[PDB]
Amino acid sequence: RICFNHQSSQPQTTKTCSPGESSCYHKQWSDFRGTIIERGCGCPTVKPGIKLSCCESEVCNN
Repeated sequence: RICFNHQSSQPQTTKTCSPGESSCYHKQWSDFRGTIIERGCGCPTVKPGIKLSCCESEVCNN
């Protein structure tokens, strides 16, 4: 699996996941600085206040 791993609207970058990892994620939240989007391999735990979206296809997390 290859997923996007760039933050917010920055130039696109990808990451090759570890073997057997089939998911990618897109996490979004707000802090005092602004709205942040983080992307990477896997499907992390749902945390309070954080918006998380997981998908299971190549570069699915734009």
